[PDB]
Amino acid sequence: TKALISIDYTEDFVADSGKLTAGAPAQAISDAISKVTRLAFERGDYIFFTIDAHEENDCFHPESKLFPPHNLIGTSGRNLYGDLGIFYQEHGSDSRVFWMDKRHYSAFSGTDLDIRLRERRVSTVILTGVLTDICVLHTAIDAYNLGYDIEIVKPAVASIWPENHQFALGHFKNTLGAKLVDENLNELF
Amino acid sequence: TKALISIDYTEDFVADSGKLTAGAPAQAISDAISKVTRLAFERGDYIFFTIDAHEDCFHPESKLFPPHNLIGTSGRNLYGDLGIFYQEHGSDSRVFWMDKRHYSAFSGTDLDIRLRERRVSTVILTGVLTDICVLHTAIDAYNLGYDIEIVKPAVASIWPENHQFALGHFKNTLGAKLVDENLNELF
Amino acid sequence: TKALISIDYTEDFVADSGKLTAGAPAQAISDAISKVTRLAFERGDYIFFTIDAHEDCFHPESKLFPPHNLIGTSGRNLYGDLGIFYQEHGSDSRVFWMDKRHYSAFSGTDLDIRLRERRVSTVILTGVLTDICVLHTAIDAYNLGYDIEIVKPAVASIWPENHQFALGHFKNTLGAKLVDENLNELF
Amino acid sequence: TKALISIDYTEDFVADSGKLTAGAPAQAISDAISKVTRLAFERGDYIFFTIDAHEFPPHNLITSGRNLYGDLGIFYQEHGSDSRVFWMDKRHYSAFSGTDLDIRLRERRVSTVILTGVLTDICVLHTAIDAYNLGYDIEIVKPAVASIWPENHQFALGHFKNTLGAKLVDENLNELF
Ligand SMILES: [Zn+2]
Ligand SMILES: [Zn+2]
Ligand SMILES: [Zn+2]
Ligand SMILES: [Zn+2]
Repeated sequence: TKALISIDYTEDFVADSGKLTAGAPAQAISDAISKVTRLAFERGDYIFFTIDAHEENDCFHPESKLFPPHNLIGTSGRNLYGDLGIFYQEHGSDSRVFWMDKRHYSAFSGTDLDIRLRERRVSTVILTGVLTDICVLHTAIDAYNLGYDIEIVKPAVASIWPENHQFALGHFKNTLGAKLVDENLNELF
Repeated sequence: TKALISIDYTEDFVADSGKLTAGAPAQAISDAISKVTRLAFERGDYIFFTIDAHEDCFHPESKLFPPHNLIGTSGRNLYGDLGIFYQEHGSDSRVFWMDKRHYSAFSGTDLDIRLRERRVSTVILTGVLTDICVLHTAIDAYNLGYDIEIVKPAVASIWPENHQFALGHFKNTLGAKLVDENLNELF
Repeated sequence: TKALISIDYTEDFVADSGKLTAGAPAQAISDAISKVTRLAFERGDYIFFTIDAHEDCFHPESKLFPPHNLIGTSGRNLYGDLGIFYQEHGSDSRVFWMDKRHYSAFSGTDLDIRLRERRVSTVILTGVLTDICVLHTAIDAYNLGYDIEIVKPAVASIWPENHQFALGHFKNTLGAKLVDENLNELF
Repeated sequence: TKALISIDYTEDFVADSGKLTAGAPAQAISDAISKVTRLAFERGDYIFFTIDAHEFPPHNLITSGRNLYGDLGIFYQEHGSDSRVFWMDKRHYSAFSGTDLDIRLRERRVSTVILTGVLTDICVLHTAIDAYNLGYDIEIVKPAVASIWPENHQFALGHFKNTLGAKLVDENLNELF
């Protein structure tokens, strides 16, 4: 079957007061991302929450010299934003729903995502979350190299910069040969 | 720099009433494994506890082995003075706890990433079982280009003949260095 | 449809005048290995010849083994009817030749990618040596989530003790299916 | 030490008459790409030519579309057989995917890769992202990378610097500010 990957939709990346917030454009996808996730779950798909995980003063982390402290373990910054957070409280204990700490941008890097997907004979990944040109993009490239078919939920990905969101969407379609879908998981043309 | 990998030295694998215990041969290495780990830590080495983690019906081990090392259960606790060591130094930045689901410590973990961050060129392997989790970890380290040290008195298997195969494989095929509890090369 | 992996069955590993010969036990599987390969090809399976290739100061085997399987030599040619099979059907789209530098057929190759392109879920392993290149390949396949079949009469080791450790490992640890030269499960 | 990666700078990618041609902007980096590659080689760096191999319209078939463009082809004629110079066939955009690039770099204990070639937002980007995930320091030779569209070239350069923490350098391997 299929797997939906929910990438970094947390307080720190989304909320107005978030430590490394993408701001309004990330907040704007809240309805669509929660909708498509509940739909995927209802359709029997596996759901993988792949969430940035930082410790305070990790001098070996490549991001430590680029970005201010964010998504710290045990803080409110790692909480899922909007109805997605309600969904996790309701269905997080379900065997088809996973929470996965990550340290790189890509959901595959240093995680057991690929292993879990192959156990389940998953051939298609559906990507949602933030940021379109960073974590979503890295995850998409890693999925491409690992031979997965790729679906991108257009109204359920967001970037801080609209120009970067556009580059990423074009890259998904023209380079990765991915399928762009809406919040109802129907193909867009 | 160097990293010591502590593989699956839990109650469920070592203790008498353990759900998938290796028994006496595993218990026999308790003194040596805690000594070598405390020494590695004192030498400024990074310490990685890589521990079997179970919940799931898609696991390959479900059709082979009985339930063991379940998340949250006391079966996942570290055996002997090694458990005491983790209580003391677990909070230190050089010591890590790492859940794994395959035999190899590298498979589906961020072990390689963490080692590369620290520019580690040599891994020091300890734990159980010599011919399973230790062997799988050693082969993955070999393919990832790490130099390998095996602490002979701090690895154990259920079957002595399998322990012997594994030791010979490490030396002759992987070009690993066999060392003692004092981290001195064995000849 | 499945994939058969043919590991290192060359002159230098097998032939009496080979640079690193396994001797009689490797020569003994010559009939079974070419029969099972032809059977796999006939039923539509993909065939992957994964062959050791030496040219290099930074190679890990340089300090452990004498020069063998050198590029452009007769030593890299497939032994027996297996060499005849590649002469006949090497140009077929389902038959592949890939050079490897580690023991495992997966390490630094595009084997996983090629298998995933074809939606292969099961690999069938043949060749030499059972406790080295075959074992490393099997462990990599296991970690990559493949079902594994081992053709018992078409794998060989230098020592019978090592051959038996490896077979046991495949069956008891990896959950692999042991099959005969007709690709039927052995009991 | 360091390794320079030379990505897909062939006739099909660069030349006027080649398939899937990038045209003028790709031709424009010819002087810089050969200059920086020679400098890296003279410094003792390892040189990896990672070249797409085929068997999008048909391009880079295993044919004349795989010869290295310009003075870089002359460099390879002079030093291609040196133990520090490699020719690597690839089937994905990334130079790491399905190759032994990571293995060869680890054997030599390389900590830093220097990326050159085409296209900045495709093969170069995919290679850089893989290098990041494999824990390498990254250098991008700005005047020795190119793409078809300037906006794509600028996105990729911004991504390297701001997201991956790459060092942007010039043709003399000096950091740019
Ligand atoms: Zn972060
Ligand atoms: Zn287990
Ligand atoms: Zn060899
Ligand atoms: Zn191409």
